[PDB]
Amino acid sequence: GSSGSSGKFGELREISGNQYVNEVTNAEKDLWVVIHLYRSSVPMCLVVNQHLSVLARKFPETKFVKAIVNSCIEHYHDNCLPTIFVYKNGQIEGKFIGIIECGGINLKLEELEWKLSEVGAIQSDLEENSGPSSG
Repeated sequence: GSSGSSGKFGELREISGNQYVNEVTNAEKDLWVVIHLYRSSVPMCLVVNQHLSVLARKFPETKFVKAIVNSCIEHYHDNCLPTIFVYKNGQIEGKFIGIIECGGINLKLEELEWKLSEVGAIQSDLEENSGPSSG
């Protein structure tokens, strides 16, 4: 059966690197943490954040957070951002690397609202599949 997951959050917050883990990694059990790395240099991200702003109040269950790649990763050299990662129980529910992979400079508020859904972070309306991973 079901009980009723009460909302606790309702806004977009920012976390530090060392926190990314203790936060996302060490996140709750039945919680969906969706992080989105943005950079004042990359335009795509800027737009991705806009959706995350309204998507935060729409889905309080899913923990949304943003962090800068300023001395956070090594490998990351170029042609990587935007980058989005979905963590549920300390794993990678869904990752998105590349402007295109993240929808594109022409990404709509609905398009992205689905990506996170198809993964299991949220429940969008956009046409979805029976269940490749979620089930």
